[PDB]
Amino acid sequence: AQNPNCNIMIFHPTKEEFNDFDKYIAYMESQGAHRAGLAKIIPPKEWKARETYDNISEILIATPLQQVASGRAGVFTQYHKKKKAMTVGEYRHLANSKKYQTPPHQNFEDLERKYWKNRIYNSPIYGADISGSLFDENTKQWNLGHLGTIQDLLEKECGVVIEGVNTPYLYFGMWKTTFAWHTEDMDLYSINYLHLGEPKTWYVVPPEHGQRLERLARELFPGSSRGCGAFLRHKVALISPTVLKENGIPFNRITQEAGEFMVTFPYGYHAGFNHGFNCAEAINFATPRWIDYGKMASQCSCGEARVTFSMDAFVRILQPERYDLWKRGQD
Ligand SMILES: O=C(O)CNC(=O)C(=O)O
Ligand SMILES: [Mg+2]
Ligand code: NI
Ligand SMILES: [Zn+2]
Repeated sequence: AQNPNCNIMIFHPTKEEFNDFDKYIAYMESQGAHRAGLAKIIPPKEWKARETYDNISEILIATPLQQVASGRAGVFTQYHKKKKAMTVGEYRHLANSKKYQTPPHQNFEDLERKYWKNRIYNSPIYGADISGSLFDENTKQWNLGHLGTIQDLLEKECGVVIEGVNTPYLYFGMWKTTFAWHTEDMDLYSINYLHLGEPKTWYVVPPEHGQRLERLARELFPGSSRGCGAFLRHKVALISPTVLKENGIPFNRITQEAGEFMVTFPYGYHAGFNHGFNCAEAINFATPRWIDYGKMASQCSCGEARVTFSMDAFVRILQPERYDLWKRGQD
């Protein structure tokens, strides 16, 4: 079995190997990359997502989210308070202000220490889930706006034609902005490209050990667990690496820098934070190997998780028994 310790693998495709997205994902899995839950892909040196970022300040963040924490430093939840719209130019200025800017630090490890020590005492503002793309239309390789759609993959594998579309989303982050422990909707893959700015640190649990993380989460967030049998779908709970180590949960960590892709694999729980002002783009995708994960994916039916139009069909076709109850949650 390849990669039996479930380490995060890093890949350096040639420009030739960068032509066929599906084939390269299948290559990575042949080397065991999926066992980690997360892989890094460094694009060939000849490749670029677009010519410059010089003209992005007029993008609108219509609903910036202030991420308010509750709990203790290593075990907390966050809630998203909606703020007034601002442009990316305004947001970048805010990120760079004395109140919100990255503190002086020695290196990534020192910054990670400061994050876990101090995150809960601040409320950084996150521009999340903004439909759109920063890939130039002329970028032909690994253009997250030109991937084959999950609906087409389901059709190719299973023969069923369904409604729905699949488009990318932009994330504008600042110091301490945080992504809570989650898997993707319907335990899909995700791909994330860090277009610009400061790094993003990731933590990941191997898919084969995901239930260990869930069990811990039920112990650490006991009221949330009683309210919903899939409450990590709410995307609000954080557990530090120290806490994960104290409870024996297998995980890995890696820092993504500007110009790098990360791929999350089905049922790979991940969480992380941004080091300073940055802009990422991400999208879900599927492969044939995903189908069985989609069939087994947990679902939130308490009504909190409230997700896209396109997830309807996935639940309807892959999880017909659940469909009824899940849709009660979504209405
Ligand atoms: O970058 C972020 O804030 C969150 N991204 C992801 O969870 C992802 O790409 O799957
Ligand atoms: Mg602009
Ligand atoms: Ni994700
Ligand atoms: Zn729920």
